[PDB]
Order: sequence, then structure tokens, then C-alpha cells
Amino acid sequence: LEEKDASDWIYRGEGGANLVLAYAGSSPLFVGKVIRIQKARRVLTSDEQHLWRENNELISSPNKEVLEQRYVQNVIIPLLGPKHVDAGVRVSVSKEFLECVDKKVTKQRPLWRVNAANVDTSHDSALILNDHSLFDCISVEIKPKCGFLPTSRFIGKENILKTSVSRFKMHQLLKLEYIEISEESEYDPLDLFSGSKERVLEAIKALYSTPQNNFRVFLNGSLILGGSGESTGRTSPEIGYAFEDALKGFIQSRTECFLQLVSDAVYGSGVLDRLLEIQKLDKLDIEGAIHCYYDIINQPCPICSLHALPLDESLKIVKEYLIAATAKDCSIMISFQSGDYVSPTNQTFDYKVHFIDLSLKPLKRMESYYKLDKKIISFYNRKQK
Ligand SMILES: O=P(O)(O)O[C@@H]1[C@@H](OP(=O)(O)O)[C@H](OP(=O)(O)O)[C@H](O)[C@H](OP(=O)(O)O)[C@H]1OP(=O)(O)O
Ligand SMILES: Nc1ncnc2c1ncn2[C@@H]1O[C@H](COP(=O)(O)OP(=O)(O)O)[C@@H](O)[C@H]1O
Ligand SMILES: [Mg+2]
Ligand SMILES: [Zn+2]
Repeated sequence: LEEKDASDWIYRGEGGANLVLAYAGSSPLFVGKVIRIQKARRVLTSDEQHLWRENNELISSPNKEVLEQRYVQNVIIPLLGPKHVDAGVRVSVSKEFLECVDKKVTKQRPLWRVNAANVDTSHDSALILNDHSLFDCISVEIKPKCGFLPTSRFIGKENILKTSVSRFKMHQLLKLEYIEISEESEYDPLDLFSGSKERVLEAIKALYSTPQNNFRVFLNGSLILGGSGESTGRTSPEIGYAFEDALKGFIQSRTECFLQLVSDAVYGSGVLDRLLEIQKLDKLDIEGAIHCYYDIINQPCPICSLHALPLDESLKIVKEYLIAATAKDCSIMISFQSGDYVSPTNQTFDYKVHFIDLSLKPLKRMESYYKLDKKIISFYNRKQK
């Protein structure tokens, strides 16, 4: 892949860690593909090698692309089944390709995403996945987050709100406080993962209203609702109307029909149940896991029973924490086009559900995970009153 192929890629979005471009070309090699490119903010550490030592191919990975590839394949797939997970094929890229591509997209990237990161033009590799906004095609991206309450004996007396109130809902307050969002989200993950149909519908309405970085809709691969590479403001009446109009033809009628159809899809695919069992791989909560983290790296625990545990035990706990970290921050894409089908307008739609962004979380991140958790609850406690 060379500098001149850069033209054949168009901006599609990004998260904290990767840039994503869809193919606008004619090449059979790349039709229906997106290209996923790692960013450098501004291979495995010794402790990681040991943590994930159970998979040897995984920890001998030469670069980060093959790393995520094997992670998903060897650690995640066995857990979520391969029907909705794609580990993505690896492709070679040149420096001038990434540089040029990076030059190209800056214009459509959000400002604070540009301040924080660019493309890591030092990588000689990049991941090619299937464009899930392509089966007319209406795809929907959901970022569910953690859909459960912690229950740990390791959550302090001073933190009696963490077993009652979702981490999402507490985080909304902090986000708002640092001018990262404009108004509190109506979305509640507990509704989405509730495994009740009525309550999934509730969550999907809630997502439509205040989408933030949790909800997005694409027509033939182009954003029609939701922020581009970022969070977006509440859906205003102008937004409502233009999204409504973007629907014509697809929903024979429209917005409420669409949300019902999304709700029925999610629910009847039970794709969120399996995801939830993985998230729940966080059996102790950070307030528990962090102690094990300090044993692992053989550092005296600054935070101070959990320490009386065998290394292998401590290791599996921090391992599964990170694995749940991954499930807690992945996303789901559901493709729609007129056993996996959905049905007033009398239409029946086919649909496909995929997992995206199953990224391996850096072990070092256990420290800032604890720092942030600490910050979330102490800000939520203060507020009540
Ligand atoms: O810590 P969280 O729960 O806020 O999750 C982060 C997400 O924030 P969110 O609350 O969804 O707005 C966050 O999303 P944004 O960057 O805020 O769009 C990232 O996806 C981040 O992962 P990473 O930086 O790409 O490795 C996420 O970090 P991890 O928890 O996966 O390490
Ligand atoms: N296979 C795919 N099909 C369609 N869109 C995708 C695909 N992979 C990524 N994207 C788009 O690009 C965005 C960034 O993807 P993601 O893998 O979440 O990046 P990050 O690792 O930075 O969080 C996603 O939110 C999604 O809309
Ligand atoms: Mg993601
Ligand atoms: Zn400790």
C-alpha cells in the first residue's frame, strides 16, 4: 500500500485509539472494507508478557496490529463465539501512505481529537475489517458500556452509591463537570442489558434522544445521526426532522418504527447477554482488582486478605479485569436491509450484528482506572445533598 492509494480512503470516524477509513475505490480487494489505523497519543511490557503468558502466539506478536488480531482471535473469540466477531486481516502500509492519509482526514476530525493524537506513522501494518455499515443499508452503532452493578466486599463504606447507581450515570456528572458533554444522558445501560424487551426499547429511545458517543446511524455508510468521531448534543427538533427524512423509502410509512425495529433486533439476537457475562468478568470491581495489580508488578500496595493470594490467582483476576474492560468499551453494529430477520408497515428486515473495538487494554492502565473510579464516586458523593 502506497502514498497514492491514500486518495481511495475516506474518513469514517475514530475512538480514543484508532482512526477508521472506508474504501471509496473500485478495487475488488477493498470494496466493503474499512481500514483501521492506530494512533499515537502524546510491544508488550514484561508484566504484560507474564499476564497474557497463557497464549504464546499472543505475546510474541511483532507489532500492535497482529497483537489486537491475536487478542480477539485467541482470547476474545473463545468467549463471544465467532458469529459476530471479526479479527480483521492484516495489510502492509508505507510511511508516506499514513502520513498522506493523516494529512487528508484532519479537516473532518474533531479538534480535541487532533490535539490529543495523530496517526502512528511508524507502524508498517494496519487492520482491514468489513464495513458493517454495508450489507439500501441502515446500520446502527451502539456503545452499551457497563450494564451492571458492582457488589464487591472491597467497596468502602464511604462508597455505598456504587452498588446502587450505574457507573455510566455517575460518570455523566463528571463528564458534564469538565465540559465534555452538554447535558446529562437519558441513557441507562441497566435498561439495555436488563434482558427485558420493554426496557431495551426504553434504552433505544433514550439513545436516540441524547446519543452522545453511544449511538450512531449510517445510511449506506454516511452518518445520519450521532457525532462524527465524537459525542453529539441532544437530538433537537431539526435533527429529528432530517433523520426522519433520511428514513423515507427504507421504513415504509418512521423514526418510532425505526427504534422499535432496532429494539426488536438487539433483544431477539440476545447479543447483549453474552457481552454482559464477559463484562462481569470484573468480579471484584477496581477497588478490589487494584490490590492484585500491585502484587502482580511486585510493588508495595499504596492503597493499603486479597494480598494473601497465590500469584496465579492474582494474575487471573487482573487478566479477567482487562478482558472485561474490553467488553465494557466495545461497540455493536447492526446492519439492516429490507432466522435473523425482524418484522404495522408489514415489512420484514434482515440484520447482522457485529462486535467492533475489542481492544486489549494496557496493564499500566490499572492505575488510572483506579484514579478515575476514585474521582467519579467522590464527585458523585459530594453532589448528593
Ligand atoms: O474509562 P471510560 O469508561 O470513560 O472509557 C473510555 C471511553 O470513554 P467514555 O466514557 O465512553 O466517553 C473512551 O471514549 P472517548 O475517547 O471518550 O470517545 C475511549 O474509548 C477509552 O478507550 P481508549 O482511550 O480508546 O483506550 C475508554 O477507556 P477504557 O475504560 O476502555 O480504558
Ligand atoms: N467494521 C466496521 N464497520 C463500520 N464502521 C466501523 C468498523 N470499524 C470501525 N468503524 C467505525 O469507526 C469508529 C472507530 O472505531 P473503533 O474501532 O471503535 O475505534 P477506537 O479503537 O478508536 O475506539 C467506530 O465507532 C465505527 O463507527
Ligand atoms: Mg469502540
Ligand atoms: Zn492493597
